[PDB]
Amino acid sequence: GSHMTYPKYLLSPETIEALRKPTFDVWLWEPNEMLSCLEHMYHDLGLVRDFSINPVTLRRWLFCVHDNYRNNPFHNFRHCFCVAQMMYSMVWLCSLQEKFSQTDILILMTAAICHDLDHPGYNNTYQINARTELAVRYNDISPLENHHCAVAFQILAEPECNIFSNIPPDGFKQIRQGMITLILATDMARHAEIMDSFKEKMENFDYSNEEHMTLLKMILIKCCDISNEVRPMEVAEPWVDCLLEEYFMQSDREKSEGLPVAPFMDRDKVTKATAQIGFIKFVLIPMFETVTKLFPMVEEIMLQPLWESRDRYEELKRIDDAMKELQK
Ligand SMILES: C[C@@H]1CN(Cc2ncccn2)C[C@H]1c1nc2c(cnn2C2CCOCC2)c(=O)[nH]1
Ligand SMILES: [Mg+2]
Ligand SMILES: [Zn+2]
Repeated sequence: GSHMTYPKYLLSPETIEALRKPTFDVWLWEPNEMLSCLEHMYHDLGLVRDFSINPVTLRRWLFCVHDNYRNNPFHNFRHCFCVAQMMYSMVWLCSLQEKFSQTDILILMTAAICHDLDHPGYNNTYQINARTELAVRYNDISPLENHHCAVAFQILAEPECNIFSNIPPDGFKQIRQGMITLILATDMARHAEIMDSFKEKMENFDYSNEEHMTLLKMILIKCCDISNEVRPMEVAEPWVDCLLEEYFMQSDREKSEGLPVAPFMDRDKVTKATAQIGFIKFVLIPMFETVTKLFPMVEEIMLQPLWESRDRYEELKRIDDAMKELQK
């Protein structure tokens, strides 16, 4: 809708606007356009202003982060973009700038971007069972999440990537601690533990209680991380196949190496529909239900697409099961 054509990395006013909503089609963009989107978020949220981030350093940092993501079917730079874009959408939807400080927004955004750095495409169960260098280094304690974290701080230690260079040491330590808590909280083995702790605080929630806010930030990063099904069907659906592509690579390797295989990774046991029905019903919907108690606007924007998705996979399951029965 402009008088002349601008290159892809110069985001159109329409893209800038659409970027604020969970309906944003994450598939339409090349890495350079996604990098421009992430950069806009830091300026738009007032993070460049409030933390005196050098605008060039922000770009170098984002480019370095992009480079440290692997070309995996799921755990890649586009996934990193989803999580950060969903976080950014949640800041607007939930009016997080009213409830959280700029330091908290910075932690939420930086942890969302860094949460899966250098992911190898094989989960913690593979690392542990195969006794990999990562499992040995981290003593079987969230090896991947600990690594994503370490890589995040290794990038920030490079002077041309240090977006925190103008932040006083006390501020840096505060951001570092918060980011470590958030990235480590993305380990799904801790889901029930984190959900229970949050629900316990939800009995009488306090926005001025640091412990309550830490748990809310952990729940927010967890929400964003597994949020694909909140997105429109056309955007959400291709992500399941990407994850299954990664899971099948792992189970094949586990079979070959004589290691235990998880049923949800077994090509003959798992179906996209049955895997998604369960995940939506027992992981996604209950998690977003607890958030809705604090942010009532999350029901219409995030629970409604989850209900629609659950109902569509139930339809797909009826057809898929009948189809798979003819195949034998
Ligand atoms: C098709 C996936 C099979 N999995 C079954 C399952 N059941 C119980 C426990 C674990 N998995 C649930 C499915 C699933 N996993 C997701 C999604 C998003 N992130 N993850 C994951 C969350 C974990 O970290 C990697 C991405 C999703 O939409 N579906
Ligand atoms: Mg992860
Ligand atoms: Zn992730």
